[PDB]
Amino acid sequence: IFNRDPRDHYDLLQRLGGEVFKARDKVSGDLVALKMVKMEPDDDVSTLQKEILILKTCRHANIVAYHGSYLWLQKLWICMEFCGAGSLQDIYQVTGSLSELQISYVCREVLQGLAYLHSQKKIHRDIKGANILINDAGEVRLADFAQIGATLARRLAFIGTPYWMAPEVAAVALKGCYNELCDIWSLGITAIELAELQPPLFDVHPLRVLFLMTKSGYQPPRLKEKGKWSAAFHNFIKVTLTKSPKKRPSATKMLSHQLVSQPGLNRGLILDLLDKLKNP
Ligand SMILES: Cc1cccc(F)c1-c1cc2c(cnn2-c2ccc(N3CCN(C)CC3)cc2)cc1C#N
Repeated sequence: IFNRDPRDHYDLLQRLGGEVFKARDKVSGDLVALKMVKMEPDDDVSTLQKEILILKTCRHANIVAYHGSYLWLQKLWICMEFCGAGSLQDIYQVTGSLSELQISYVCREVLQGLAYLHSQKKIHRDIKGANILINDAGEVRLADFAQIGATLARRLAFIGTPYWMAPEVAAVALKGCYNELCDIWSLGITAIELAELQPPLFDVHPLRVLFLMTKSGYQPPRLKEKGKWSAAFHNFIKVTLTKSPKKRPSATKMLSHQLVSQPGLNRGLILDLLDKLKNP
């Protein structure tokens, strides 16, 4: 983590949403994304060092490249590879729902990133449309993977108060005790999201959604229209949304599934999508 004004090395161009910036390298000419974070009272950047070193050693085509961080004037600027189409959520809010094939390509590319992340003993944890970014070439990039500020404040005010927590609580509070196969589940939900513009139960209260998942006789969600999709896509959803982690398949096992291993899946499918965005 570097320790100077990133304006020295980069030129700001425009705000995007939520304060992420379009920017260009003054020397290299490469476009970048700068994710900025305010840091007021008693934030410590040195507690994000194990999570930055996870993000730095991630070197894969389907992961957003990390380029370095900048602490300056009580602000943390995280620099990254720019994806000019935004997230799949940004796109589908204009385009409407994705075709099965477009979803199939997305799922394979996401699976490829997850396979890589899992082989390194890393877990993504927040797989959804908003974190699947798309470049102008129609390639698929997973975004950064929480432990800071008002977010880390709120999250623990739930589990307990940190100074009074036991080690077993602490362990759960930081990491969740759960495994890589959680991302496989999250992908299955994302495939429904892309298909239907919302995940299952988006009109239901989040806590009740969580509660029901723990109850006996729980049924994992499904695609709403049966006839719109192939049996292969219905199977992809069945299998990713396996209730038990013990029986849910791995990312590499999922790359053998008909839906993602079928021929003719490539970035052209998303080039159609980005054309549709421009002409909606
Ligand atoms: C996902 C995310 C959540 C929260 C904070 C964040 F910084 C990011 C985030 C956003 C990112 C990138 C890399 N590129 N972009 C990016 C670029 C342009 C656009 N726009 C939207 C409006 N359109 C009209 C044009 C296209 C959207 C997103 C990396 C992260 C990370 N990590």
